[PDB]
Amino acid sequence: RSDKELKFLVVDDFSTMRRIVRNLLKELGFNNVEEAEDGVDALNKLQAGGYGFVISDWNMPNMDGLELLKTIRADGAMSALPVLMVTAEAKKENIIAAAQAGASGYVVKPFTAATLEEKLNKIFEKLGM
Repeated sequence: RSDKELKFLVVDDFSTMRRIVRNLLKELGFNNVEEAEDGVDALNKLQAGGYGFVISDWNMPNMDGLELLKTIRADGAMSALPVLMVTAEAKKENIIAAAQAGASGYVVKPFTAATLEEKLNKIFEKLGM
């Protein structure tokens, strides 16, 4: 469901990929998107409050996507923030891994506005937001 006003934290290590996700969210109606690069940087940012969703890249320096997912899932107050794992390559192994660690959903790169929206809708339904 198109809530339009939800704060998204796009945690993407690659500048080009990071911009693409933001542009997509904007196009979908979600005009509240902030950006981070890696797991650590994301945690700090998310800790300030306001954010109601995390969009993280699997292949991230220092603290990767899957590790970042765990840090959110266990960080008391942050434990309820939905996670969309942006995977470089999607295979059964990492898909199951993502779900097991708290990931609300996952989107493989490159993904479009429609692909992103489909995932968003699904996440919202599960959460009952």
